[PDB]
Amino acid sequence: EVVGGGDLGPNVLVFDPSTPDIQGKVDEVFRKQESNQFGTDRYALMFKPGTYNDINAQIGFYTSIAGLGLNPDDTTFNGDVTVDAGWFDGNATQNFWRSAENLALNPVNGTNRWAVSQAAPFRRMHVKGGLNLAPDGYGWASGGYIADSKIDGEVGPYSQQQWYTRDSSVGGWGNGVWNMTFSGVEGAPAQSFPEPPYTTLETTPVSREKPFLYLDGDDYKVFVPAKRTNARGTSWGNGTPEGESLPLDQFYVVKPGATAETINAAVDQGLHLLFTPGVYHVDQPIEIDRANTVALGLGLATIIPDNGVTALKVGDVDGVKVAGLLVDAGPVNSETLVEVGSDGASGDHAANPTSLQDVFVRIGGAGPGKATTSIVVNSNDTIIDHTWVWRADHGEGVGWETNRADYGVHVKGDNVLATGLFVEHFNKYDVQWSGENGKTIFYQNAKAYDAPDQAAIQNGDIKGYAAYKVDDSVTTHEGWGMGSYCYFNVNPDIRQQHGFQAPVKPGVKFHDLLVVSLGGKGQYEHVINDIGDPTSGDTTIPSQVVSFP
Ligand SMILES: OC[C@H]1O[C@@H](O[C@@H]2[C@@H](O)[C@H](O[C@@H]3[C@@H](O)[C@H](O[C@@H]4[C@@H](O)[C@H](O)O[C@H](CO)[C@H]4O)O[C@H](CO)[C@H]3O)O[C@H](CO)[C@H]2O)[C@H](O)[C@@H](O)[C@@H]1O
Repeated sequence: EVVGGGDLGPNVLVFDPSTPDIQGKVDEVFRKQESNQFGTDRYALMFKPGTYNDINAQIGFYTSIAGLGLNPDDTTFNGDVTVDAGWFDGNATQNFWRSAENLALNPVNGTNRWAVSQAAPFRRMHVKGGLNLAPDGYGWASGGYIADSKIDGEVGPYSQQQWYTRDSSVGGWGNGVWNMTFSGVEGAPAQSFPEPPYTTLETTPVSREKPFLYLDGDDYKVFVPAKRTNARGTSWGNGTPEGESLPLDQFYVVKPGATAETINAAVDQGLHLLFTPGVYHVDQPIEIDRANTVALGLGLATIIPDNGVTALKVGDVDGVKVAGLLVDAGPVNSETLVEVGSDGASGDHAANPTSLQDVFVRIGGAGPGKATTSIVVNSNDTIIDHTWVWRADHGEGVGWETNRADYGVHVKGDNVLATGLFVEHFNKYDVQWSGENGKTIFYQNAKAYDAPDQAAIQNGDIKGYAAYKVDDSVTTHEGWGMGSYCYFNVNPDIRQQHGFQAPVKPGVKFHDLLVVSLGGKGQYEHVINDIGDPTSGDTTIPSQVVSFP
C-alpha cells in the first residue's frame, strides 16, 4: 500500500550554483535557528554539485548541511561552513544538534571554524586549509566528532576539552586539553597520553561510513558505503568507494503526519526509510525487522514516543543502518527508548553488522521527559558510531525526579564496537557493559549535576554509580581514551567513588582513563574501581590512569 519516493518536503532546502541569493536564504534559516535550542523547527540544507562562491553558511540548531555529489569535492564552497558561539557569549558548550557532510571547503581566510560541542558530526568533508574547533575568543567547548574527512592544513582544537577523529587525514594537529583520541587518522599526533593527552590507534577495528543522499544526474539516490576492517584514512581519497546506490523510490519518504503503523508497513513491504526534517510522535515502536534496511534522517529528524512506548526496535537481522535521528523522550516514562535486537539474541552479525550512527537521545530539556534505559544493545557485532545519549541538565522539564533517567546505554551483545561514545547525566549507570569482547574507542561522560545528596546516589557499598561499568562476569573488554567529569552543583559536598568500574582480569583492559571535577563541584575518590588518585582543588586538573589493570 505504501508508495516509495516522492518530494522531500518544505524543510529540505535544495540549492544549485544558480539559485538566487543563496547567502540570504541560508542566513534566514540561521536567524531562526541560531538560539533555537529546544524548538521544533528542523532544516536540511542540500547543495547540488558545482562551485559556490562568496558563501558563509552559518549553522544553527537542528540544521544539517550537505553536498549532493558522490564525492566531497563534487560540491565545493569558496567560503565556509561555520559554527561559532556568538549567541551564548563565546561559550560553545550548548552548540548541539547540527551536522555537515560531503562538502569541500576553501575557507575565505584559510581556516574554517566548526566550534561545536556534542551531537555535531563533521563527516566526509574536505577542508582545503585549516580547521578551528574553538569559538572566537577561546571560550568553553565540549566536542566532538570528525570522520572520513580530509583536512589539508592543521586542526586546531585550542580550548576543546576532548575530541574523537577516525579514518581521516589531517595536515597537522595543534594541541590537546583532556582527551584527544584518534583511530585510523593519517597525520594524527603519536600516542603520548597523558602529555599531551593523545590516544592514538593506527586503525579502526571496523567502521562503515554513514549512508547519505546524493544526485546521480537528476536522480536522487542514497549511497550505502561498504564496511572497512582495520580502517585508516578516508574512504573516498582514491576514487570509487565501494558500496551500493539505492534509488529514492526504494525509500518510504517519511513526512510529519506519518504513523508508526504506516512506517512499519513500509519496512514490511521492503522499503527503506527516509525521515524528512521534522518531529514525529509515535504511539507504538517503529520496528525494523528486515535485513539491510536503511533508516536515514535529515535535518535532525526527531522521534518522540508517546504513552511510554519504545521509539525504535531493530529485530535480530543483519545490516540495518540507522543514521541521523534524534530520539526525544516523552513525559510518560518509557521502559526503553531504543532497542537493538531482542533480549537474549545470540546470533552473530559479523560480516554485515547493524549500526547506529549519529543517533542521539534526549531526556527532558524541551519539556519533561523520562525513560528508564535509553539504548539497549542486544545484537552481537553491532557498531555504535557516534551517539550522544543525554539526560538534560538544562532547559524546561529538568530535575532529579522531573526528568529522571536511570540508565543511559546497556550493551548486552558480544563483539559490540562503540566509536565516539558520548553519554551524560543519568541518575545511575550512564553505561553498563554486560556482553563479551566489547570495545570502546573514545568515551565522554559527565555525571548527573542534580544529585541532591550522597544517599541519593548510594550504589550498595559504592558512593555513586560508575559512568562506565563492565559487569564482573565479563572476561574480555577493551576501552581507549575515556573520561568522566563531575559537576555536582546542587550539592558540591558529594563524592563520586570512580568514573569506571570493571573486574580485574587479563582480558579486561583500559587505556588512557581520566576523571575531572569541574571547578571543585564534588570530587572523585578514584579513577577506576579504587585505583587512581582522587580529584582535588577547584582548578579542574584531571586525575589519570594510563593502563589498567
Ligand atoms: O552547558 C551545558 C553543558 O555543559 C557541559 O559541560 C560543561 C563543561 O563543558 C564545562 O567545562 C569547563 C571546561 O570546558 C573548561 O576547560 C578549560 C579550557 O576552556 C581551557 O582552554 O583550558 C583549561 C585547561 O588548561 C580547561 O580547564 O574548564 C572549566 C573550569 O575552568 C570547566 O568548567 O563546565 C561546565 C560547568 O561549569 C559544564 O556544564 C556538558 O557536557 C553538557 O552535557 C551540558 O549540556
